[PDB]
Amino acid sequence: GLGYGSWEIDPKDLTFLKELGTGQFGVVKYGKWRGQYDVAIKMIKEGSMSEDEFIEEAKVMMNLSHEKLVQLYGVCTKQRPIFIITEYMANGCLLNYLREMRHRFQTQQLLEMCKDVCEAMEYLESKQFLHRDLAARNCLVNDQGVVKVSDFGLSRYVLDDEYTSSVGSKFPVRWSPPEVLMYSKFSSKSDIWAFGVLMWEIYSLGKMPYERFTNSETAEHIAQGLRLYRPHLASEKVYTIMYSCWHEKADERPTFKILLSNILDVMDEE
Ligand SMILES: O=c1[nH]nc(-c2nc3ccccc3[nH]2)[nH]1
Repeated sequence: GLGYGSWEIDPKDLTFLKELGTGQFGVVKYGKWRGQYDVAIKMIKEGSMSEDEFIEEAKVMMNLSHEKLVQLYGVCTKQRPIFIITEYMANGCLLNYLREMRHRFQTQQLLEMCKDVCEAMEYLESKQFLHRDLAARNCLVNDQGVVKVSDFGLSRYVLDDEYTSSVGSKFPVRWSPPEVLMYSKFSSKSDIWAFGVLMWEIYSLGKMPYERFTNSETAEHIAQGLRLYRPHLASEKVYTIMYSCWHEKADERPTFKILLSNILDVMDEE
């Protein structure tokens, strides 16, 4: 209505119901929009985000609609702090979900999680949109057990230099290819690398990649051509898929379309 662009939500239309957790930018809550529609509401801590740049990008993000991408519904801009309003995912982040051993996952469920993520990423690739921080911690799980990719592209707006510098204490070293660690070369193929690490996280039930190494040791290990190895739950065929994401030469890594084909082949075979 009057006073609001298409990317803007009236915060008065929100009802807050439950605190979900705290992340990069602060508190996240579950609520309803206009009494009826489930939403997640992220309260963006002052000083954490490049807000004007994010708001301009929100206009682009609004148009990224795929069933396996967590939808951005809009932003509450008039105010301190700003809110980001997104699709509600009742079962929380994928990393925590994998780590709950009560689920007693079958490997067919693990492969389906990989396919969910791969479908989202194939869509993003088709739009020439890089995630830039793909990892289990950036995926969410809905009440049907469907995994969706969240926070795509958001790292571009983080003001904490510990996160954004490749030498920073909070940089995603363990999800980064050599050309990122060596020279900050981001590309479709750095998202591919990260996807392989995410498949490893899924098949490892949420272990930390390179869990016995520091970030510095990990960078050395991978720059020297060594890799993660096969999780016990991954078949040879699954391991081949995640390993293909880690070619030293970026141009030899598959696309998300090829990875999706490969995952579907294994689903049919196994
Ligand atoms: O953007 C979104 N949508 N949904 C969440 C969300 N759901 C959760 C459930 C439990 C814990 C933390 C959660 N965060 N974030």
